[PDB]
Amino acid sequence: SPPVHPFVAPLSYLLGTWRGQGEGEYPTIPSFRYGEEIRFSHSGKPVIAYTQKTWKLESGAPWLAESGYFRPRPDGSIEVVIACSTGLVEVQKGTYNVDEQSIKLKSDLVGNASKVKEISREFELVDGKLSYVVRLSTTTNPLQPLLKAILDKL
Amino acid sequence: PPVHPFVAPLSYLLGTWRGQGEGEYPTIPSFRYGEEIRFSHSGKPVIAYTQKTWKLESGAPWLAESGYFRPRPDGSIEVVIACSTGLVEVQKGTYNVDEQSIKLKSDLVGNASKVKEISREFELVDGKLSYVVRLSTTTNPLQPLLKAILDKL
Repeated sequence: SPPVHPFVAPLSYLLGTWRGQGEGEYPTIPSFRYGEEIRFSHSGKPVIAYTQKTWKLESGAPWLAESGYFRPRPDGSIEVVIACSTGLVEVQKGTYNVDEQSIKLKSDLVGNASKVKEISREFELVDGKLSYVVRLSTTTNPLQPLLKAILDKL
Repeated sequence: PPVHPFVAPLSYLLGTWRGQGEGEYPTIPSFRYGEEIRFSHSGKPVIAYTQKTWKLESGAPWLAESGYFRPRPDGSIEVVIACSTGLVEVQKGTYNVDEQSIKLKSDLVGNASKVKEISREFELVDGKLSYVVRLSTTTNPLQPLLKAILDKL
């Protein structure tokens, strides 16, 4: 109930809880589905808190989780910092587009994962639903899609 | 779910802690803050950590951080933290069941060009959670920055 800070207001469409499912595929793995829930919340500051958890679609058993903070600026730039339950950290930097309701991020740092070279994350509201693509590049492989999901707002 | 065996030795952390701290550093004039930390789990060998601080006078939200504690049965532990200020940390160290303590030093501080290292040491004293955070910057040696004491709710 504190007001959305003017710096966060252009991203106010994110605030709430989203739940849906994703798909992971990478040249290394065989392809898999997962349930996902993301919550974007705030406390009146110029940051949005992000928390996410995934689960195996059929058993319901908890899978992974991550959490962090989205820091939009009014020039349209944004940095996002994320810690993952696997022990990875990321600093993502990029831009947001108000007209298109999208966010395009590429990793400036991937921490504590030597096999990982870059991670990119793009969000886009499509038909009222929050969608994303995560791309990963490794010491083995080029930057390519890894995870895609579309989630409904609760 | 039940506590994972890797998590069991640190199960004393699980729940919500509330108290206050004080920060001081040769460049910063001394300041106090309120703080609340929540340690939780979902049966995996990982504890989720979320923290917030506020101004004592006004109750105004101040800073927040969140991440994960990953204890292993050799007594090692890795902690990954992302901060509302735009920092990330990978902290590595040990926990000691006897001394009820966790001692961590950063392997990595990300996105903060003048912060060089951060160490975080927790101890349960008399049932309260106490910690010390030490910081080194480009121009100041590693030394204490934050000290806090929290009561379990």
